[PDB]
Amino acid sequence: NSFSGYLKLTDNVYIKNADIVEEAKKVKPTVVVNAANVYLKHGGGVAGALNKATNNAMQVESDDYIATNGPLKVGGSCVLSGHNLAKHCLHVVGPNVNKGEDIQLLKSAYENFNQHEVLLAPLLSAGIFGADPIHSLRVCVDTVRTNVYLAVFDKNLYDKLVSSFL
Ligand SMILES: O=C(O)C1=C(c2ccc3cccnc3c2)CCC1
Repeated sequence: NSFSGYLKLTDNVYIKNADIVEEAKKVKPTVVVNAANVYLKHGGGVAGALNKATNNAMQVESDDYIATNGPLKVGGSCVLSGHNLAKHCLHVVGPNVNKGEDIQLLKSAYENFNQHEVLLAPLLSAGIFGADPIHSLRVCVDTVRTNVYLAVFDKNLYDKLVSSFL
């Protein structure tokens, strides 16, 4: 199957009201982005959902990556297997502004997307990371230069983002 049902916001940013796990299972994209933390502990939010859909195979692989490589930096990324969801999973760490991490690092986090021509992704630093999701979409539009297909689960949030960008 291929991406379908997206609204084009800019030349390269698309958005859909969808569960990213279901999108990944339908499309099997080359790259799905995870909203990760520095130790790749996929406990909740989008990370918990993607790891559960791999039946914990992502967590076991992530623990081995950390033991061998050490933690990521805030604003950084690594490429690991996508298992049943994608060819690859790009684990990206946005700042957790509720813990005083600098919002400037949200631009650095989105810069990692430019290494891939096409990605399925969530908004970074939204949810438990504490950033305003509309601000995160603005940074995505201002920073990502490759084609990104954004999945937003919550309908109320999705409608607010589309109203702000149209
Ligand atoms: O897209 C959303 O509505 C947002 C979040 C979320 C959280 C958990 C999810 C689990 C499965 C699939 N999608 C998810 C999405 C947290 C911030 C905004």
